[PDB]
Amino acid sequence: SGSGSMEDFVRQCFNPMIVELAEKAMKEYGEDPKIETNKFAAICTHLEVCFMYSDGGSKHRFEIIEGRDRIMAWTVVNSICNTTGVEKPKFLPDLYDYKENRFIEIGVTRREVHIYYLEKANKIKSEKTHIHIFSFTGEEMATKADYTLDEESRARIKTRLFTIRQEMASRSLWDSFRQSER
Ligand SMILES: O=c1[nH]c(-c2cc(O)c3c(O)cc(O)cc3c2)ncc1O
Ligand SMILES: [Cl-]
Ligand SMILES: [Mg+2]
Ligand SMILES: [Mn+2]
Repeated sequence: SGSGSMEDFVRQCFNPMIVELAEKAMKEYGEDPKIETNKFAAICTHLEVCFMYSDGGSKHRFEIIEGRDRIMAWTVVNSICNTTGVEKPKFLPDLYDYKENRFIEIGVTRREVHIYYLEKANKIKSEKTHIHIFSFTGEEMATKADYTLDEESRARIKTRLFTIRQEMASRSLWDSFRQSER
C-alpha cells in the first residue's frame, strides 16, 4: 500500500539515521520498506516525534527508549526500574521522564486522537505509563490531561507534523497515507 514516490519522499524528508532505524524495524517483521511505503513513513514519523519530544525539556530530562535494540532498550528500562522502583512495564515504552518519574508511550495518528488514545491504553495496558497522542491536524491528548512539555515545544512538534501533511499533499501522497492507518 503506497508508491515509490512515497519512498522517495521518505528519503528526502527524514534524517538518514531515522530512515535506517525504520528500515530495520520493518525488516524485523519481514516487511519491505520499498513496498509497504506508507508504514515506512508512519514509522519514520513516530521516531522523529520521539526524538523531538526528548530534546524539548531540560538536558537529559528524558531517557530515549525507542530506536534502541531490544537488549539496550530493556537494559535502560530495567535499570530505571531498579533506581526508582516504578512498576516495570510489560511492553517497551518510548521515553522515561526523570522529572515526573514515569514512562511515556507516544502515539501518532492520522485518524481522530481519542480513538488512538484508547487502543494504546488497551494494548500497552498501561499501569502507570503516561500516554500522549499527536495528530497531523494539530490535535493532541495526554493522560490525566498532563502534557508534560511547554507549549512552545509541543507546538514545535505539531507544526512539524502539519508541515509533513502538506508536503505529502502537494505530492499527492496524503490520502493513501491517511487511508492506510491500521
Ligand atoms: O507508538 C508506537 N508505534 C509504533 C508503530 C509500529 C509499527 O510497526 C507501525 C506500523 O507497522 C504501521 C503504522 O501505521 C504505525 C505503526 C506504529 N512503534 C512504536 C511505538 O512507540
Ligand atoms: Cl537512538
Ligand atoms: Mg515505541
Ligand atoms: Mn509509541
